[PDB]
Amino acid sequence: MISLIAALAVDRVIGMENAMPWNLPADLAWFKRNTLNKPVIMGRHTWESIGRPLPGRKNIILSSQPGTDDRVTWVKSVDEAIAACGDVPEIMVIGGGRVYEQFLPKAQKLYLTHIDAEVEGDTHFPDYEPDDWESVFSEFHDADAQNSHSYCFEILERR
Ligand SMILES: NC(=O)c1ccc[n+]([C@@H]2O[C@H](COP(=O)([O-])OP(=O)(O)OC[C@H]3O[C@@H](n4cnc5c(N)ncnc54)[C@H](OP(=O)(O)O)[C@@H]3O)[C@@H](O)[C@H]2O)c1
Ligand SMILES: Nc1nc(=O)c2nc(CNc3ccc(C(=O)N[C@@H](CCC(=O)O)C(=O)O)cc3)cnc2[nH]1
Ligand SMILES: [Mn+2]
Ligand SMILES: [Mn+2]
Ligand SMILES: [Mn+2]
Repeated sequence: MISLIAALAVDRVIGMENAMPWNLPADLAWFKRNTLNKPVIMGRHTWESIGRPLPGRKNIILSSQPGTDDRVTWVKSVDEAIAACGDVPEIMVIGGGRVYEQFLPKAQKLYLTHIDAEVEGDTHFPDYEPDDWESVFSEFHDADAQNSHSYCFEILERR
């Protein structure tokens, strides 16, 4: 099973200038809980944005060019990325925009955080078709001293 996890600001913005400009510790904690002990697939730009391997996860990087760091696994195609994960119950695709586009048709589950923030951005989450997806979990949180925007954790499963 392939799942996508992402945090979306208004208008599906996910990034600007190879960064995420907001800071929502509660959402990073949610990201860690839902990805720990699973393989994570990311594109090369997202690897450069994170800047280090994510501990406790098999890190698989998509790039058309040879890898430059043996602490992670480098692959050259979507099919190779999937194969490099082995026989696991759940593969997590962690972006960015161009990677999410390619894996969306193959995904059974989306873990989405909707952030009440307006962000100028240059990268968006793919338009998906709402009729294809059932919301099975949602949890709203107001802003607090640690998280400066309200946010909504949602899990959707392909119908
Ligand atoms: N809010 C969130 O949830 C979230 C999550 C992740 C990322 N982001 C943001 O998203 C932005 C980065 O997204 P992006 O769309 O620019 O880039 P990306 O999807 O992270 O990376 C694109 C790169 O991945 C490689 N790639 C993708 N598909 C491939 C394929 N089929 N075969 C081989 N290589 C492939 C290519 O690398 P080469 O050029 O080396 O061939 C391509 O240039 C940043 O702003 C980041 O902060 C946000
Ligand atoms: N919901 C969601 N939020 C995100 O921030 C997110 N980020 C990415 C890609 N970028 C990043 C950037 C930083 C870290 C990071 O530092 N993660 C630590 C945080 C642990 C914690 O704060 O509790 C990790 O171990 O996962 C992960 C992914 C992909 N999907 C996402 N999905
Ligand atoms: Mn092929
Ligand atoms: Mn197999
Ligand atoms: Mn806000």
